[PDB]
Amino acid sequence: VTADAALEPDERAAWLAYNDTAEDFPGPHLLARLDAVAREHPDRPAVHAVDGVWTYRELHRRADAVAAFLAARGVRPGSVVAIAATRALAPYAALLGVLKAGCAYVPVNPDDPADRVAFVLADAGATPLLLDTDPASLPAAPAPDVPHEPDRVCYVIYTSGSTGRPKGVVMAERAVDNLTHWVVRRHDVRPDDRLGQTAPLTFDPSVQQVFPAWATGACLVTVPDDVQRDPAAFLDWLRAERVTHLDLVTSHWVHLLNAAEARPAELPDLRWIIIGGETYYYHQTHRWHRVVSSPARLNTIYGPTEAAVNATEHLTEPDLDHGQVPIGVPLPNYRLYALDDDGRLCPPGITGEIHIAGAGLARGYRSAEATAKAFHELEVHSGRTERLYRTGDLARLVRHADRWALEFQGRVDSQVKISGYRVELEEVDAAVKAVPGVRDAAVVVRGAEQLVCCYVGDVPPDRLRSRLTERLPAYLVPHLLVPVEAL
Ligand SMILES: Nc1ncnc2c1ncn2[C@@H]1O[C@H](COP(=O)(O)O)[C@@H](O)[C@H]1O
Ligand SMILES: [Mg+2]
Repeated sequence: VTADAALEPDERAAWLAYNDTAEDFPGPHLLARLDAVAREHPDRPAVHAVDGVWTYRELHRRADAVAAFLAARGVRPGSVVAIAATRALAPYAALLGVLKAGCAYVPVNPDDPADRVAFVLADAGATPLLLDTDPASLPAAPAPDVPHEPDRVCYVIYTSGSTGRPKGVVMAERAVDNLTHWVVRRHDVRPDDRLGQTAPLTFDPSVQQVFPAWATGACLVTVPDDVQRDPAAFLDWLRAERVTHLDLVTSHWVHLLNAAEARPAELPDLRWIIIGGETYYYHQTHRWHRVVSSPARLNTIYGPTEAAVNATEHLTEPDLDHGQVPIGVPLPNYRLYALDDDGRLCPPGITGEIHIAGAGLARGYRSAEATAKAFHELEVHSGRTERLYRTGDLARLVRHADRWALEFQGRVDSQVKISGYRVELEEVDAAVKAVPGVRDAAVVVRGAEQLVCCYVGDVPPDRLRSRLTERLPAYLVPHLLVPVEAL
């Protein structure tokens, strides 16, 4: 009956040890800890963005004005509110103000195609009030009296899902609080620290940097767009800004490694890089530690948006120089299982599909159908019935050093990543062919870091590029638009 029924006692025992991850965290709930920091450290720098730096006192005052504005416009607790994801100060007042109002934020890239923004607002049930007026200039006010309700939704974040089928992941407070406690404790986040935010607010590694900063008194430092596409400049910016903690996707880190090998870097203030997204190898991380002079350690993480940013972690050993880096052990209060096509727990060493349980799970998606397809219930061990999120990722349980660890093995479908962004190449196919004048087109992955398109048409590449930005997010516009006589 159970999922582990066919396993031998040793195989069962390995999974039981792997998922022995309960941990109790103290203090009040997440927003109360944010307010406590603001009360105790009003003068500390809370956010450093392209147009200046706000103290905790000022960030919370601006957020209070957002919350009062929302209430005055009939936005009651439990609503969803879009925020414009930029690299300036305003989005931070917006997102904090939304939470202070008892609401959840949905981050929107104001440069994204209008059609896609429209879907997000509709699917998220979100008001655009804060997209249409500067949140940072709203009339000053005290924060409205919002009662505490447990496990309020905090954000809805969209992932590409399938073509024509964006998925809005609904994340509630207990998951975000658990994640925040983990970031702070695992990486020793302290009030003097400076947490860089590489990901835009539309991608969930930003959550991992923003809330641990504000829950400790540290400074959130947004990484400017003009340094991200220049890896050499990014390395010098990390030095100049004295950054202590940094989020990176694997493919972006590979560009940094290449820049570091071209000009080795000293980063004495950097202590943690929380890195993940794609498989990488000890021959790469060994190269990194040779050319980056820094105490910085690489914490490899894995996990879908549907399970609160990360689900597993592995501290990368700098001395190892070959083999695949494992994705590691579950975060506190997470449990993960490798299941075969029938739903039985795989023995150690056998590749199965990852199913995730525990404190990090999303409420679900905004859409009921997507929720019913991915979230289910299963008795994995005798007496343990789990709510599970089905990931579509493949992995196997292995011995690494003297403990069990998951090792990533790929996916069950054709989803791939380009410069660290999920892509269905068919979606890019359909966009280019939809441009009037384009007769046919084929989009190919070049690297990891390059999307190359060959197209038959009477339209010059510069003009096709202009048409595609109106239709695709910028990161899905192919890097090379090559006109060909025939494919
Ligand atoms: N450390 C990793 N190694 C390999 N694949 C990963 C890793 N982290 C995330 N992924 C993949 O990227 C998907 C989305 O996760 P994320 O990029 O963290 O939002 C996952 O479902 C996996 O397919
Ligand atoms: Mg993740």
